[PDB]
Amino acid sequence: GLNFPTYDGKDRVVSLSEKNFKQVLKKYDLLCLYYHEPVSSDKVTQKQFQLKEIVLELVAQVLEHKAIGFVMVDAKKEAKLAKKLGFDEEGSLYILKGDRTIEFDGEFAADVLVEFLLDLIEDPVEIISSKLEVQAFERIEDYIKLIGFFKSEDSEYYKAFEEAAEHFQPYIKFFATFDKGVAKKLSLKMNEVDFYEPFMDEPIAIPNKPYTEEELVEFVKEHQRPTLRRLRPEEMFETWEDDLNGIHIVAFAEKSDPDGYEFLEILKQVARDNTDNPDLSILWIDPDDFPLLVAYWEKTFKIDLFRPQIGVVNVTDADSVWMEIPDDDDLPTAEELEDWIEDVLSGKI
Amino acid sequence: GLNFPTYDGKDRVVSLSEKNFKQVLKKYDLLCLYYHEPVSSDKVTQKQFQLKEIVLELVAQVLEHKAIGFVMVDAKKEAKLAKKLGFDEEGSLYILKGDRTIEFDGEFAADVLVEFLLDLIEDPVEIISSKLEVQAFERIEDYIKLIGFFKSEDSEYYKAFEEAAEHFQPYIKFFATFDKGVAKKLSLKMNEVDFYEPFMDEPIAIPNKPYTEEELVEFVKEHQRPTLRRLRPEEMFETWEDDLNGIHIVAFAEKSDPDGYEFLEILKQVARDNTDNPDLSILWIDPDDFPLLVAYWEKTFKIDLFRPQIGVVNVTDADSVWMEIPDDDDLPTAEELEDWIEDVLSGKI
Repeated sequence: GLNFPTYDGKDRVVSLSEKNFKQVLKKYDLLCLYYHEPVSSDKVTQKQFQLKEIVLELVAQVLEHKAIGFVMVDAKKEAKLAKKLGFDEEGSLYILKGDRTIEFDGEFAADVLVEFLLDLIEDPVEIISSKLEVQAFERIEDYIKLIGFFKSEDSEYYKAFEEAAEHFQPYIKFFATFDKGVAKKLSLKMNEVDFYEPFMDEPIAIPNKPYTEEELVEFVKEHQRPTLRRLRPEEMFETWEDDLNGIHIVAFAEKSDPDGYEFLEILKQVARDNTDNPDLSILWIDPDDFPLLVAYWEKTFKIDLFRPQIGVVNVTDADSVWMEIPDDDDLPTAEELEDWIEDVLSGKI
Repeated sequence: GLNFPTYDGKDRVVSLSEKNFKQVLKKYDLLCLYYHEPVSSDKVTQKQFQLKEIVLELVAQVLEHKAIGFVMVDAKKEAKLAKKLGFDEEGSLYILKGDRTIEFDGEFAADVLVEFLLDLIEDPVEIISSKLEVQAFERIEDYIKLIGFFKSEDSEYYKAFEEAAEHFQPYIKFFATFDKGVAKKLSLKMNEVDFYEPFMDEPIAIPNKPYTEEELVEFVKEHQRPTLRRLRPEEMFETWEDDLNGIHIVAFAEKSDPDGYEFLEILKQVARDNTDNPDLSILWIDPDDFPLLVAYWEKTFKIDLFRPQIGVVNVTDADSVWMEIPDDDDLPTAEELEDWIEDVLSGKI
């Protein structure tokens, strides 16, 4: 007798090969495929291997929904002999069809991975319309956004918006927009495209005429940064790989808290009151969950966990410094905020 | 070579017995102990057993923090021979010291369980003080709250608040409060105790003089309900066991959405505009995570997942009905809301 929500009976999804993979690829819309070797390793390896097989076939067998061809690229074989098929190394959860195909070197767990399954099989992006969707336009205070007024469901600019969103599954936001109501409320003069800031919700319009792939992918990949960065599931290490510095400049303040709302909105008060402030963008860990990595940061970001924290980590070997003189659990913020941001305070340590 | 955050080297926390358990109990502050049998079962059982050992010793070994004596009550033995020691059956994650000892028949996963570890080792409850903690008083729009103005850190009423909060680890909220600032803002005439609604944030003062254990445990356990109920990790099945009906009256509307904010605040508009409305309290599933059980509700609550849903489940065998005629993905809410709440609309189906 198993448990809940443990797998349904037997591990049935597929570790496979070429012909199957091609028939089923051209049949399917989502293909979650990890490439792996013929694994037979040491003691400490087959444990994470077994947990990998288990989160895999648990999410799979517990799903059996219309979306995924699932599990493994068996080894080296025909991919290698074509070139490597233009792939990565001995491991990656490459997901097919998405854009054409995309990677997965994100983090491994249930809630996150099924979240990925659904919100990625979106097919395509965010259709907004009603007055309550006018509210949806002035709703998201969390992410960086990209709205656009368009002409049809089967439209040229609509298509560009779709395949550019699937090129940017990364994350951020993609509002497909219609009608004179939100047209008059938003006010961008024509059926165009408009970017938007996380908090300090600004319509940063994309400002020419018609716009295409590398142009709006230009606005997105060029200006994905702004002021504070909300860190999430895989988004911490993935914004590490998305161009860092070496100094992990973090604001560590969990939500459901005074320190969360106050830290968040005093740095974001520096954003929304000092619109510019280009001291390079500060990041935001705010531990509600992800406590394993919050334990990793409890020992490696010295000894800190449930406090109003803020500081930097010099990646490896040396140090991981934070807030010190001042501190106070009920922090001095305000102009002290203006300082200790505006260069850890202008003057160094 | 293991992975991240996979366990540190070897599974070292303890499946033990009496003398050890007593020395270490009287030494420790948190004891996370599951009682189990000498397990040697069939094929489908030892899988969830292995995943149980693995989430267990993963959170443990990856923690090694100052809090827990950890893992297993080996079998029947001295507990049984004393009586059963006044325990449950062959299984429960009984956690010692907490109140004196408390259960755990909640859900099993990392983020949730470490969240439990920290927020339960709180030791004691929520000390609020500053003007930013005046903001903390008018901050939580999510939970049901219990503030109280007190006299000292080592105070009588303070103690009652502590051990009553640990009696109610259940959940809700517990604000220990001081000083004339939030005293004048809150205005309850003396150093007393005050309850508070989730949304429609109301100071429902606890209205006599001094108050004790079974009196404020009376206000809490008697009036923990109000209007809409935010469902969470274990809180769905645990508010099933916390007195249900049979009809699982749910509002199914995920956040990051028009349907989330609109459903949430139109039923909560019925709360905040119709202060009373005692049609018995409606619940609130809003799937950001917990997608396994959202899959369980995708097949068992008929066929629904990422929509503006709302309806009931007649527990077992028969049916699980929801919103039908009207529906619309951009819902008719307003007076239609007033109906389809105020008895699935007054008139039955």
